[PDB]
Amino acid sequence: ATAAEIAALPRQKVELVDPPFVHAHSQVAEGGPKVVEFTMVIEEKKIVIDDAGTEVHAMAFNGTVPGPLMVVHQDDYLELTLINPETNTLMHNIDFHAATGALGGGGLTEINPGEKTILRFKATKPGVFVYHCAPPGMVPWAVVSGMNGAIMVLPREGLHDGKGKALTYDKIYYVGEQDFYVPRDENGKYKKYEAPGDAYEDTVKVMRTLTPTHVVFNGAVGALTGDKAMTAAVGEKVLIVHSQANRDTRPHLIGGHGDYVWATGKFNTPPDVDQETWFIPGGAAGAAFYTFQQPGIYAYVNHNLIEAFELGAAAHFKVTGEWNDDLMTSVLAPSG
Amino acid sequence: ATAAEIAALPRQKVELVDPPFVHAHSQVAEGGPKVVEFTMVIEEKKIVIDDAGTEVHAMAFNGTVPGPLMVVHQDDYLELTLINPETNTLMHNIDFHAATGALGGGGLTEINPGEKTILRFKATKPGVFVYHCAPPGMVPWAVVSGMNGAIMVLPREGLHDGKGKALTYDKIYYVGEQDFYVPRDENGKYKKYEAPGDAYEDTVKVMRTLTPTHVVFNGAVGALTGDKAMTAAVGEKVLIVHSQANRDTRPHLIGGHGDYVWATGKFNTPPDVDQETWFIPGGAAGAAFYTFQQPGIYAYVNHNLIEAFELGAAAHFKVTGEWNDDLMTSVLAPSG
Amino acid sequence: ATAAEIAALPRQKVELVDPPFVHAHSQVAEGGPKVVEFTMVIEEKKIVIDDAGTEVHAMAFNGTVPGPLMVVHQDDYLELTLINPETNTLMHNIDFHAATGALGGGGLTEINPGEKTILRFKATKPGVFVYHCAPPGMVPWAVVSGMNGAIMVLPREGLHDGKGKALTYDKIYYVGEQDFYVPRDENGKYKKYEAPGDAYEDTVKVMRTLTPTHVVFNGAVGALTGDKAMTAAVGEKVLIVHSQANRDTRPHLIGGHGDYVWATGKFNTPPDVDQETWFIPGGAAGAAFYTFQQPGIYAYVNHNLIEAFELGAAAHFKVTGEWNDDLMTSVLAPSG
Ligand SMILES: [Cl-]
Ligand SMILES: [Cl-]
Ligand SMILES: [Cl-]
Ligand SMILES: [Cu+2]
Ligand SMILES: [Cu+2]
Ligand SMILES: [Cu+2]
Ligand SMILES: [Cu+2]
Ligand SMILES: [Cu+2]
Ligand SMILES: [Cu+2]
Repeated sequence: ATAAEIAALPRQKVELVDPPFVHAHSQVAEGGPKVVEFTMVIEEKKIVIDDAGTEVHAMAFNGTVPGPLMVVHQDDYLELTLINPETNTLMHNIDFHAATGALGGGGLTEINPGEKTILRFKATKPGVFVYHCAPPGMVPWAVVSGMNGAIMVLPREGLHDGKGKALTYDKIYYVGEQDFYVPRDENGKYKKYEAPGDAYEDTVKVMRTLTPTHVVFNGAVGALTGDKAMTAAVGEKVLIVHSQANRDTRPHLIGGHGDYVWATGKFNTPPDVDQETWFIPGGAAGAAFYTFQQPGIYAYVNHNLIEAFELGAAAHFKVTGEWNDDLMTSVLAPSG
Repeated sequence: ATAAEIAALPRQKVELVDPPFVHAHSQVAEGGPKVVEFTMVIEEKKIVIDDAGTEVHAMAFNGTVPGPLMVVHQDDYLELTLINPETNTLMHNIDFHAATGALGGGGLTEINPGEKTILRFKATKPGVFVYHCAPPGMVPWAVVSGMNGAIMVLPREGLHDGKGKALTYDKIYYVGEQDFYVPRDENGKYKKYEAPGDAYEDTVKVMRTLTPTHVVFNGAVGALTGDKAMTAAVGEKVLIVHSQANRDTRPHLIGGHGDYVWATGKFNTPPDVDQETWFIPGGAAGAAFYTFQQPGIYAYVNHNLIEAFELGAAAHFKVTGEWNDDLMTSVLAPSG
Repeated sequence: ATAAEIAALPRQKVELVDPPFVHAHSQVAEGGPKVVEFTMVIEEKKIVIDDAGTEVHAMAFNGTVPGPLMVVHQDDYLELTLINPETNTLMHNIDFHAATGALGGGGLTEINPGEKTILRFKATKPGVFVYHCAPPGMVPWAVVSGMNGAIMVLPREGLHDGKGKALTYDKIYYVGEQDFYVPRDENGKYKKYEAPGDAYEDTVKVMRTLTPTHVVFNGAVGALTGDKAMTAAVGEKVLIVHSQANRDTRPHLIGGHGDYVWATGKFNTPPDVDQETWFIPGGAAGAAFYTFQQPGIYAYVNHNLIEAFELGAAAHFKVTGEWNDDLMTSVLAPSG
């Protein structure tokens, strides 16, 4: 399309919401291509990641880890207004894995504190994709400080299974998984710092061990549990988008499955089916579609169980509805 | 199906056999849906995992690491009587990744020493699936102490390739891969403990490094070698089921291939073909089908070669038959 | 085929070229099945792998890390003359994952210094496959010392997408990724050794941590960046063959995608499409086809960003051509 043709397309301003929730959108595109507008303000802030009060100096898109999920449809244009407040101390930018050219946009969006930029790219490929800050010379540090999220580029006709039958979800959640590398002192205690740059050297040494001290969802151990457990009901169809910008993960819904899983996160690649545990390589997003059939509490984890239960990679789903004895029943309850 | 309909179904009691062998079964289902009955007694026991004599306090289903492979067909019911003898010291349960609800059955099977329980679930999805103990609060420790295995839910019409052609194996083996985390003393020598509880803290510290000290098949370095090597003949079709309940693995048959590999372990997901090395993420089972074409000794390994040859993840196949010089021939033997 | 028919096939000698470049070949097979002859001399040599003068005693097929890409077509035979000069100190051999029997050829090619051997095998399965040295008892050390490469067995009719449409590349590159494990003294300085054998004990200790000190492309940090960046032009179709003989990797083209990716490296397995980041397990090769659409400098990395930017797994592509503002444009450049 020409510059004139793009200029004539309708524009739609979207208001982002904090993960794991996802902003309002329509699965099947309502109309022709549009320029979908988003704005995100970058916030460098301290976040507490465990119950021991361990801190991380987060580099957060929109003030959250992960950054919010942006939803558009194939061949719409995504126009991001990115803002770096004068209150921040570092230059930041953004690389959309969904975009084509200039390092995903990173090369055209480098803004110092007190600056902003507007980047527009055509969402030519359908799927879920990671986005993350990538300042030259400081790439992994930015990413493992939490500056990453994902976007979903839906097919204009919504999702479909491998045979073309439509797959329509009732709810959608976005789980951003983060590997953190927190320095420790000689007594095995996590260190705290008064400035982001103060922890750089120490953090890089831990990063080089390729062994995270924490692996969490939505920025902290137990974040998506209790007041933040995700919800659903028996019979409801749920899409779970999961991203990991720097390290591999293997999601698993304990007590359920991934009925259809686009493990590579790309919708033109047929989804795997009846999955117990799927795999998403570091640097990517994936999506699983599941219809709940049993009520109760479910855990959703990275299935290296040490990472899930020792390091923090576990979330919960509270599901309502009637129990199905045909699917599962306790013939004899635990007894002598 | 109603309670009445299920109660009317025929029942078949199956006797389990120790891995890598698999109990007798039919690839194509004989008759309509059945309630297939299995019984397993849990044994907390000391096992030796290497030639030096390293000991692990194993938590073992049916007394073996991995637990035995249970085989049923899609839409049969798997009814497990699980027994935790009073001689044990910990509470145990079972999570079948093939099951739907109550954390895979984990929430309905918590039995203390001196108790038993009978769980029944409908095997609604075809494929190989991991099962493992998961006591709230000590999940990874239970699993990396060996309390995991797998089941196979065969399609009622047996296996087929991705295009509808029948794939009938002549024999099947179940390779359970286990990552162990054994504490060491200041000399770098593995420690031994009186009771399993004594090793908990030291073991959790090793687990947190995400670096196992041993990665083995059938519970110990070299377990599937020598007089315990697997066997086949030129022309024989073999299905190799492989599971890893906690950590990724990348199986490879040295000297062969994976002709058809359901890398995700799910039979409704078309298998990859002509594989050199496949990948099974932690928390899943996979299966590879191969027709041997050359005689001789083969090694079957996790292809991170350090894990295979330094940590223990290597098995052997002894294969009888005639050498095929068309497929391979030494034109010039090693010479000056 | 009869013995006479095999003997009657044409024999063709091919001159190899050093990675990342690939020797002359045709995508669609020219003529019928042939015995393609290659010769490689093994070189044990000290190489510097980083900007701090760190050394490794490389075990190098044809003198390079990785060894060169050999290209044949399905049902051709690959006949390799392998030479181990008397000036080397170790026994070497070769295991072609593309081959069937005798541990991929390793059991028939064990040559001591001063010996040579000629192995012939029929390339029955299409795809890119790893090859590597595998001396019994020292397999991982040989592989992680750089003695590995890959071959490509093209379908006789060239490559095709999942719908059968032809995929013809304009350029092809081979990126071999190597995990190195270099010993350090108590001060953290990498150690140097007089002879290869001298480093064995110390190196295996580093290998058991499963944590590489360096992860590089083409044998050294920065080998494929700067003036050694790979090249392309907007509109050009490029095939990127990538291998990792011992450890997992997750390739990503920063600013681009993998339009068609045979992630398992096998051409009879349909390629994934529109990939952001693909996954190649240790012990395998994969291939990605992409048509460049934007000019500029691109980075191609292992997307565990710590491995890419701290450990060395980052390459560059320098692409010429006209910028496409439809695909991407800076609506508002970075400004106050
Ligand atoms: Cl940053
Ligand atoms: Cl246990
Ligand atoms: Cl070697
Ligand atoms: Cu940033
Ligand atoms: Cu990236
Ligand atoms: Cu248990
Ligand atoms: Cu599990
Ligand atoms: Cu060698
Ligand atoms: Cu190999």
